[PDB]
Amino acid sequence: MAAIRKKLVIVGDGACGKTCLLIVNSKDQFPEVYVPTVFENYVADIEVDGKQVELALWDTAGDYDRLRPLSYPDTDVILMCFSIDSPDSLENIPEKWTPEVKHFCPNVPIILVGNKKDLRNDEHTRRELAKMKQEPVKPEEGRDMANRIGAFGYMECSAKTKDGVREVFEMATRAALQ
Ligand SMILES: Nc1nc2c(ncn2[C@@H]2O[C@H](COP(=O)(O)OP(=O)(O)O)[C@@H](O)[C@H]2O)c(=O)[nH]1
Ligand SMILES: [Mg+2]
Repeated sequence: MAAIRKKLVIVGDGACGKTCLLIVNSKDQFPEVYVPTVFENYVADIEVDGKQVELALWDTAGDYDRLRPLSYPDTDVILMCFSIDSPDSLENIPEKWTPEVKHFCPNVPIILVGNKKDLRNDEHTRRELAKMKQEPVKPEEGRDMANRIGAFGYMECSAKTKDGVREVFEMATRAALQ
């Protein structure tokens, strides 16, 4: 056994699924009834490529705007997260969110998460994004937006479906052990 202890702060706009990522990964079941603003005070255990890490998993909001700065220190990994149904949200990833880390977090890893993977091959999205014609975010459009900013790694995922969720945390593990 070991005891590697690593902070992870999840940053981003509203409606990416921050807290549905933070919860679901904990409990392994989507909050279908009610979800808070923020869900904090959580540790994941991840036994990955040999090493066992205690990956502490924090969060942020905006509703608590003046709390983003209080949560940045000691970060061993940032989860900057966007939502594929709000490509307007990848538009903030370069203005704000990256402009904030390199103030409250000089260096520090970033792993780009692209949530709401489900609202991509949907009707009501292709019917609404496409009503402002905004074709839901494609993979290589993100993947390479993550290269620009610095993301040692790229991820997308769903928390309704739960496919990816562990890798969005496991890839971070390695990211805090790199
Ligand atoms: N379709 C879909 N909706 C999601 C998913 N994850 C979260 N949501 C929606 O996002 C809502 C709230 O987003 P939340 O997790 O609070 O975002 P935050 O403000 O960024 O922390 C949930 O109540 C769901 O309606 C997902 O994987 N797929
Ligand atoms: Mg929430």
